[PDB]
Amino acid sequence: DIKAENTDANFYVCPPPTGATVVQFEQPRRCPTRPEGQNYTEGIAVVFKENIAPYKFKATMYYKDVTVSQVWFGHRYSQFMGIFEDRAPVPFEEVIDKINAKGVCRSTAKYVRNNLETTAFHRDDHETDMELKPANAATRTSRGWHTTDLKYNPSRVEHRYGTTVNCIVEEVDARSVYPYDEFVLATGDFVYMSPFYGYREGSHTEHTSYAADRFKQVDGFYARDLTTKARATAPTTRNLLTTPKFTVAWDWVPKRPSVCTMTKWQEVDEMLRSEYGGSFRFSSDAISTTFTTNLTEYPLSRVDLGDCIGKDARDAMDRIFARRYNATHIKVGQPQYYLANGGFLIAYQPLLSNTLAELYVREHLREQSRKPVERIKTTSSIEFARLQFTYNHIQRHVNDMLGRVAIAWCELQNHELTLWNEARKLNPNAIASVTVGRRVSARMLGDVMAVSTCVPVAADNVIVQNSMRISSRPGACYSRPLVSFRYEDQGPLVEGQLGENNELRLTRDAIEPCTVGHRRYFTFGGGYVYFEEYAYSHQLSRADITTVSTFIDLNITMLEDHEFVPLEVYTRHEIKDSGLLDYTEVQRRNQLHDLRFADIDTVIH
Amino acid sequence: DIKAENTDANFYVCPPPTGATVVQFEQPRRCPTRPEGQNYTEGIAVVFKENIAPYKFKATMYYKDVTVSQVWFGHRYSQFMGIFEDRAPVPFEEVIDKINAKGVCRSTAKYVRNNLETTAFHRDDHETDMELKPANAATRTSRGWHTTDLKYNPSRVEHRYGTTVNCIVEEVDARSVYPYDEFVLATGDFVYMSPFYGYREGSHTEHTSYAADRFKQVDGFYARDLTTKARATAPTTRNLLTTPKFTVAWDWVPKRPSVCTMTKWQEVDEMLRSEYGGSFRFSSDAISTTFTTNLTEYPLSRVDLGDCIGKDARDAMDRIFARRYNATHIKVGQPQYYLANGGFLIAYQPLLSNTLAELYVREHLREQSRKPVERIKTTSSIEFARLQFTYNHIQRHVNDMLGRVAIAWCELQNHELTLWNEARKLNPNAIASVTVGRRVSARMLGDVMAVSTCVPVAADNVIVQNSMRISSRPGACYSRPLVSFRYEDQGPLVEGQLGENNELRLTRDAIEPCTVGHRRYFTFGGGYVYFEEYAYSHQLSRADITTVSTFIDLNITMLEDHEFVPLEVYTRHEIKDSGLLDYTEVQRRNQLHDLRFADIDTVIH
Amino acid sequence: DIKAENTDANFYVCPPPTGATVVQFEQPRRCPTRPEGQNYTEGIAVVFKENIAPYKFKATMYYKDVTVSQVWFGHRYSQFMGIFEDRAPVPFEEVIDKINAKGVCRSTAKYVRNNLETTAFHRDDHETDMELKPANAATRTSRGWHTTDLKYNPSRVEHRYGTTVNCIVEEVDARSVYPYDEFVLATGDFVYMSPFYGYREGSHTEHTSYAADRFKQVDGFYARDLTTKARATAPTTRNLLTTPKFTVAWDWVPKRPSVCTMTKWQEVDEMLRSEYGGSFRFSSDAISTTFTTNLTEYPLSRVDLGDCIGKDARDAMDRIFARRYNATHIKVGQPQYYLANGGFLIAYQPLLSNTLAELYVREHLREQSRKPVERIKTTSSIEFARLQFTYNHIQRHVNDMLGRVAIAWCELQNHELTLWNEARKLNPNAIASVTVGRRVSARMLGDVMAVSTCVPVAADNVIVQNSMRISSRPGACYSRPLVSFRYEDQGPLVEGQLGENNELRLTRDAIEPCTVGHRRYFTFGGGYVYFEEYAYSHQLSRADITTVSTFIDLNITMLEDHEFVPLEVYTRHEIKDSGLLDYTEVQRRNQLHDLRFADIDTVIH
Ligand SMILES: *[C@@H]1O[C@H](CO)[C@@H](O)[C@H](O)[C@H]1NC(C)=O
Ligand SMILES: *[C@@H]1O[C@H](CO)[C@@H](O)[C@H](O)[C@H]1NC(C)=O
Ligand SMILES: *[C@@H]1O[C@H](CO)[C@@H](O)[C@H](O)[C@H]1NC(C)=O
Ligand SMILES: *[C@@H]1O[C@H](CO)[C@@H](O)[C@H](O)[C@H]1NC(C)=O
Ligand SMILES: *[C@@H]1O[C@H](CO)[C@@H](O)[C@H](O)[C@H]1NC(C)=O
Ligand SMILES: *[C@@H]1O[C@H](CO)[C@@H](O)[C@H](O)[C@H]1NC(C)=O
Ligand SMILES: *[C@@H]1O[C@H](CO)[C@@H](O)[C@H](O)[C@H]1NC(C)=O
Ligand SMILES: *[C@@H]1O[C@H](CO)[C@@H](O)[C@H](O)[C@H]1NC(C)=O
Ligand SMILES: *[C@@H]1O[C@H](CO)[C@@H](O)[C@H](O)[C@H]1NC(C)=O
Ligand SMILES: OC[C@@H](O)[C@@H](O)CO
Ligand SMILES: OC[C@@H](O)[C@@H](O)CO
Ligand SMILES: OC[C@@H](O)[C@@H](O)CO
Repeated sequence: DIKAENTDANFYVCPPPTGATVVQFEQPRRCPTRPEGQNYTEGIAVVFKENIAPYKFKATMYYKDVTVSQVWFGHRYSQFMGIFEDRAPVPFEEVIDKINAKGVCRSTAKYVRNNLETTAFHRDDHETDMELKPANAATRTSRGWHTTDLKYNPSRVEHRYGTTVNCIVEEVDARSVYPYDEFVLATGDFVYMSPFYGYREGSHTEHTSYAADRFKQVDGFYARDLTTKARATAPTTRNLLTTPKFTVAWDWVPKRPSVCTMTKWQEVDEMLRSEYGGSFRFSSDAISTTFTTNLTEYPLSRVDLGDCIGKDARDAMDRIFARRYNATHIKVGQPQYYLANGGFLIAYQPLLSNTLAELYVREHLREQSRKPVERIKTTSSIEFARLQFTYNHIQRHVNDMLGRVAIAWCELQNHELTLWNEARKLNPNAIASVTVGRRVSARMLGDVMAVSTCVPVAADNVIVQNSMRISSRPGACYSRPLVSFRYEDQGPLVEGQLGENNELRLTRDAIEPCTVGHRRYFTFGGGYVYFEEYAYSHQLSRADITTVSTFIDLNITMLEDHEFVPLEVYTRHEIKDSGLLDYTEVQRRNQLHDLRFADIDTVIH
Repeated sequence: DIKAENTDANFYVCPPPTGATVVQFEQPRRCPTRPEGQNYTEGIAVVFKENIAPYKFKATMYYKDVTVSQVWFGHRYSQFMGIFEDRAPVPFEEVIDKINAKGVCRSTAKYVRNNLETTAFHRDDHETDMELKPANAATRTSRGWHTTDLKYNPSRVEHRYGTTVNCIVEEVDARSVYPYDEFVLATGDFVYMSPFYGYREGSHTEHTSYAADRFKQVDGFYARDLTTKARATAPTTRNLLTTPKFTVAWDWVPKRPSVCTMTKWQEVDEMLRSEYGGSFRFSSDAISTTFTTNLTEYPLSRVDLGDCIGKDARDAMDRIFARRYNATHIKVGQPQYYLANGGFLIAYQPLLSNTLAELYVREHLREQSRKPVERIKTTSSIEFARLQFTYNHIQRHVNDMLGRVAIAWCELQNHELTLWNEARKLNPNAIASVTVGRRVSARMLGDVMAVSTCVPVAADNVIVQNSMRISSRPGACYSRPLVSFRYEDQGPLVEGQLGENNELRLTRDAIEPCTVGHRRYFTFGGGYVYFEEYAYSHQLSRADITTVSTFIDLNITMLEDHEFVPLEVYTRHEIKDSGLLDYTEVQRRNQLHDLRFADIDTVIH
Repeated sequence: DIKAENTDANFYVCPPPTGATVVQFEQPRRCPTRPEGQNYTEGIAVVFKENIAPYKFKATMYYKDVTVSQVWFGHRYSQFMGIFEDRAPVPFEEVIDKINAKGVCRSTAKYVRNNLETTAFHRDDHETDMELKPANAATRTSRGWHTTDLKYNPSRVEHRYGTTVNCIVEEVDARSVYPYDEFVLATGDFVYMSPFYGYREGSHTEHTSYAADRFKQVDGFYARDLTTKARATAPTTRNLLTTPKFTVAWDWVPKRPSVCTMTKWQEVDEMLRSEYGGSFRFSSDAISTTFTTNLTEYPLSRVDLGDCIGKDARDAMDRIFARRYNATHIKVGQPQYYLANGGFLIAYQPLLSNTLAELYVREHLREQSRKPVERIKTTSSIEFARLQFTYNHIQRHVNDMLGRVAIAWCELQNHELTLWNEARKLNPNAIASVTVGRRVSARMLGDVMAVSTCVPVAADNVIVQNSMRISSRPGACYSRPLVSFRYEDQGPLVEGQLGENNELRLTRDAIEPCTVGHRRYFTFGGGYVYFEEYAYSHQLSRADITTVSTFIDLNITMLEDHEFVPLEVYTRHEIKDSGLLDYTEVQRRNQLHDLRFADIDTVIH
């Protein structure tokens, strides 16, 4: 007769549970603990890197442009038969007694060349001292001077050749590279001797490819400016090497101080040293890097030419404290040195707040414990350290915040059990069915709960009695409707009344005193049945009623994917191209010349 | 007699609480609010970088190979006494009237060299014009031409010398670098003048190291191809510089347009400008970068030679809109220019959706507000920007999703209080003990709760009466068992009955009407006691019963650690090595020659 | 009379709800599902990169220093008129019959130069064979030998010139670059022929710029050491190219094996191949990189000179398995080759655990499915791959852990509904007011809930009756206080008693049997009212009572912002500077010489 309007649901008959099946709620579980926070040491650090810069210094070249042209005289013209150009090494004595001394040069070259002592007279006249004037102007140039301007050629009248001599002096830039046993000039000439060669200290062990009299060292030299004529106010030690083609002078200075194989790279006001995994971590918050190192300091003794390290190390460390923690913190021992992957040498100065000044004694002892010739190689890319630093910092948070939640969760559950405990006491069925993940019947046998599964009844095989007032015992009116049903389609018809959430209770025992304005709704099928004044009215669907929710919401979204495409500022080729001249490309073209423009096989007779 | 089988637990006696101790549940707390979302401006952007590429252009060299050999004649052989090679600067007039004009050269050189006007006749014959033929073949070469192939040497019959002259013309590649006041050829020769030198416009202020008649500028030049003989269809302005060793010609073109000190680097269809921390952010989603900048635009006026910037800037910006937002969006003003860390110049075109077209007026005003000679230096690494971009994007999510949860949590708690409120009303003890984190006794004094701590009773000092049926008042049967106990080992024996979770209630007041099939379980010690038909049966352990849980699970795992090792494609050395010839290495070896193979000290007599 | 002491709150009158308004709790929602985990293939991989290294090999130069000086004799001095230096190509026959054969050279040069067969006699004496002695010492040098030490100059007695001849032999280093059709020496001389030129195999198709008799190839050559005199134990194929200035010999070896255009870069013991988005992913956990590729293998056939690839590919792959999975896993087919963005060629060997050995047949078929002249260009930066790898790994976790929580949340809610269901049954008002987010009145009409909003009553317009014992029916004593009030300020005074949380119930129906020690607290205003023995005592504030909480706590903090500043080890300039000599800088200075020190315009007569 009155069948379910909404069929998108199920019905259940839950017969009383015997001691057949009984379960117990799990007890509160043990909660995880926030990890003991990492301990960080404050400290200052300076980071050094393989020094790739060459040694630089000033030098002065003295030499002579010795030219000899030969000329054939045509009836109405002239033709060079030859033009011989050479370089004469102005000698020690002329550089001291003539040039430096008075600012003049002789007009004559006299040197060895191919094992013979040749000699050139300017214009082939008697020797004549000539004042040196600055070279002509030119953008981007060291200083320079010369005596002669033009070239002297023989007249038709006449020594069938013409000789020219131009005394030249330049303040070239010198550059040398490790091992620094030879150096180079601005002109492109090598000089096969150490820039630190000399007679003072152990400097005489330095390298040299030349005989002893080539080299000479004036001890107490006041050079005078060739433009201002001024005299040096302080003396130096002037070195003078005389090669076959020139005499080169610079100021000798002690080696060790002058150079270094590592380069101070960065200053980190707040470098943090963490201890983990049998290694150290040096996170520079500002620089966004984290260096990894053994727990053993590095022997600066093992370093080849590293005087500058501790020099700068202290300077920066002394200078930094004086500004940042001049009175904020206190040093904990002496600077220390560690070598990180990437070949970065970290000098570290462990700090300590005035707050925990009590801990000084202990700390100190654990720092001095770390205290125990070759070159260090440095990678070009610091990327891995910034990755490390980055990844670590994020991982840290993620884990931290997440951990905290895992706990907040656990605890929450433990407590909520105090709520399910009493709740099952109320509707053992509701609670039970929501614990076994299925519809069951259950009752309380003391402190445990007995259960028994329910049987699904067809949605078609359920019918609602039309009234709710008992004819037999008037003055009484049930509170829950009555129904009929069959577990099978062709099956018999069973009596019983309705219960919460489509439970077809067999025994019709629920009744209340009859009343007026007694209208109710009942969970019937996929919707509700509407009874008014203890008598049926009509059916509905859940859609007809305004919903409210018991769930706090949460809109979690995924961090979506992202592709990192190859991206580069300057490609390799751009860089190569960034050089105005290319030796290789040119050489290749230069040496092709006679192949493209001549004939290198034919033999004439 | 009947003692606890499972001893891994505790018992408690909770005596009624007086007004001595009373507490109140905390009220719902104030929840945090989702931060006002960041506002992003849509826009197009082009990124420029310090231009490191040299200026390139085509040039043509004209010069002459002037050779003079001298030969001694042996009885049965011949030996060169000398071989003098030089370069003659074909002069302006010959390049215009002979070469370019007819495709021929003279067989004679006539130039200044060492302040004398020498002259060479090919084979020392009368002057003779000679057609230029292409140079021989060679892989990877500019074009070239010449008149002569072989070298003329004197016979034993005879001017005791032989003269050769080969007119050479090459279409070399020229390259110049900022400040562009001088340039270089493909052969390796410098030319100390600006490629933009000339007589037109302000070009005459350009640089030059040569006298005025060296340089000449034909205004209206139709060059003819030396291979195809074709004549140029359009005239140019042919420059011609005549150096001591050659005459070099190229086409003068105005400077400013021709060059630039910044290089268009990338085009970003969707560049996003965010405003934060007194700076801007330019995230290129595609390129995975984020640039940081002041909120003030950059003066392109301040830029040295940046004509190309706005040139390309517009081009790309006009071209991009036309494709992407041709009708999707609308421009919001004129392109703007900002300078980011790393020295990347960002030209930006703020966009706007047709949707919010109403906001045009306001936006425009806030963009025009930003509108207000030196070179910009660019880092080689864009890594920090990709790190920035990366880190920012992840941080964003993390914070966002996490924030949302913190709230969902708060709210959840607030509501659940409506559940604890009523629950304590049920089992004030259970709820109380789970709020003070310890076992206590409590009752409800109106709206507050009175409490009093419980006393722990030894697990050994507890005993269960064997029956549950009162002899005095048969027909009645308690619902909770009875027990005995002592707070001390040597202590007296106290009477009382059992309660939920090992509570030893002193007063034995819980009783129910006697029934059949009345079996129950009771929380006794580390397990349960089993009573059947109001009479003891046996004890158990919680292990014997199937557990169900009231906790929703969560399997949170840590993001584990990871080490980023130094990783590099090409090391520094590999790069250096990538050059076929090494000037330094060679020079070093070349200049050693006379040290290894001769004797540079001995003087013969 | 007795008004609220604490006014920081509100009062409400909740009149019974009719069927006017009725709502329903939302049903449990459908929960999201953990995504099907990504399937990863185990495998070994080797990564190759554009080979930028030049080809290297050893070579030997044989040539002669032919010098001719001319000397004028002064009365008391001597002057070089000229010094002509040249290089003579020791010929094939002399290198085989004299030098290599006996370790001696002739004292005479005889070669073509400028199309004439000149000849030099050492000191102009009869020919004389001379043993070659090692060159002098010099740090960092290939081997070398020579016959002569000094230079022979003419005496005043006399052929008015002096001739010198020094036979030179050096074991130079050779270098060639793709296309490898020409190579270079350590001295700086080009040799325009392929290092792989010869007569064997197809080698004769190799390049050459020289006539056929220049080149000669001895098939079966036992070179003898010029220092140890030892003879080679095994013969080679000695090549000998005779250029105009020297004869250069090396050992011919087949091309293809000798070179390669890609360079084995890294070995990845555990490379993981993921399949996604129509592409592959190759995450190297160790190297912290992830490569992206099409799902189609790459044709090694398409590779120009890649013999070495598969050579090394197998070697590493065979060598690795043998160590790691020698018996742990099993190979799944033949090595495969893919090309990733960045131009990295990935050779991959899919693996498989002995565990799932059953799946072999299927897998194999899906791998062989992927199996199907130009050079590959490689970026210099691997950063994007490490970013990819990094970002992906973090994203993975975040999403994963978060997803899990979203679920744990959903479920939690669904269940808790079983708790709100029964709770509303208890205090329909409390529960209702905490579901509509506002204070309302509600009752249960069967399975739905009827509601009706409450009316706010002024905090000023509320008053508490002083007693709680009814005079009319003594022996009885209400459980809840009584009050008076007005909805308006000037309004009438309404009777009614107090309820939970400031609800002003109109009907005074709550009463209990009178008792002693009957003290209670009541939620009155911003605090409590204290009644003792059914008679008023005093008021309080919530501050006076010790609070306990029903909320599990959670301290979520934000991951804070961080700025990644431009950071670089060596700048671009530092790198450029890292070269001891700079061809460009020098050339620029060299070619300026005659501008600064002479006069290149004046013509003398
Ligand atoms: C921090 O210091 C304490 C005291 O030495 C130590 O026990 C603890 O292990 C440290 N924290 C961590 C994360 O190791
Ligand atoms: C640390 O010691 C290990 C030996 O276990 C060595 O391999 C490594 O080179 C050292 N690391 C540093 C950076 O000192
Ligand atoms: C969840 O949040 C995202 C933004 O992260 C938003 O796009 C989406 O509309 C939100 N979902 C709902 C149903 O509000
Ligand atoms: C977005 O725009 C509104 C309106 O100007 C502004 O008030 C708000 O601050 C902006 N959002 C953020 C994150 O600042
Ligand atoms: C922005 O202005 C600051 C001054 O506060 C200056 O130091 C910085 O160079 C400027 N940044 C950029 C990228 O314009
Ligand atoms: C938790 O998840 C991880 C994978 O992230 C898994 O390895 C582990 O077995 C899980 N724990 C349990 C108990 O399921
Ligand atoms: C893993 O393998 C199964 C079986 O082929 C497949 O159905 C599933 O899609 C794979 N997992 C993922 C993430 O695709
Ligand atoms: C893959 O194929 C696409 C065509 O859709 C092509 O553009 C790309 O170059 C290929 N990628 C690789 C790395 O092979
Ligand atoms: C929350 O945790 C942070 C550390 O992440 C801490 O600084 C802060 O004090 C904590 N808040 C409280 C109230 O404990
Ligand atoms: O004068 C051009 C000549 O020096 C060539 O060898 C340049 O490559
Ligand atoms: O002929 C070799 C000679 O030029 C050397 O100086 C090369 O280093
Ligand atoms: O002797 C110096 C001369 O060679 C210059 O051209 C160097 O730049």
